[PDB]
Amino acid sequence: GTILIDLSPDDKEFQSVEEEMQSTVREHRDGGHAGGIFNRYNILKIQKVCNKKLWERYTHRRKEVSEENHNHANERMLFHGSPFVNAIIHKGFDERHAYIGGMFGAGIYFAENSSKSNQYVYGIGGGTGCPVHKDRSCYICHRQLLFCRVTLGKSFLQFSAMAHSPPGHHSVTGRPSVNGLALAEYVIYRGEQAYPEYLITYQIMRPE
Ligand SMILES: O=c1[nH]c(-c2ccc(O)cc2)nc2ccccc12
Ligand SMILES: [Zn+2]
Repeated sequence: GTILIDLSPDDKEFQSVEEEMQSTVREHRDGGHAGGIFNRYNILKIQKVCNKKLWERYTHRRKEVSEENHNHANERMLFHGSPFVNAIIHKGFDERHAYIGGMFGAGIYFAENSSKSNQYVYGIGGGTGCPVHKDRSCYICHRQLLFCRVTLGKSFLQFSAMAHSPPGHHSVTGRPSVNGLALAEYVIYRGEQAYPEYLITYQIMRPE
């Protein structure tokens, strides 16, 4: 049911997605171990993910959440990196896509910082790096991230350095409490609460 529509680099929509990708790169406390050493990306392609069934599954859930939270879905656009990006765009998010060992429990994790999601493209901790060169810092191989529409609803705030949501909440927010430059990360416990709206193909760039 999924079709992928290429965006032109001249399209304002390509440009706004690229800017969110580039402007939310940060340095990571692992010195680049997981995701590689880079300050910016070479964006190769941005595709719109179109699937009627998956979209309707998302909007149905979004209405349920909205109605449980004074008509406020608290919808964000967030990054997701995963070795399962191909399954996600065809079948939707579900429990197979959960980070069982995440710090907020077994749920599906999203990041404000594109570079945080980049650390998961090749697996937890960057796994063994790219398939071809086994390099977590590969500057040659093409990587993919999702830029996703995510319903947070009433989100449980965790100050910090599938399961169920905490009672009375629809998500968890991991607020950074040590690294002053880190942006928030978020967990949902229902696959229906996210839609994989853009598929971004890119390389990390070696700093000069
Ligand atoms: O983008 C993120 N992805 C993942 C992730 C972990 C395991 C897995 O099998 C698929 C994806 N974890 C994250 C944790 C924090 C922030 C972003 C992410
Ligand atoms: Zn490679």
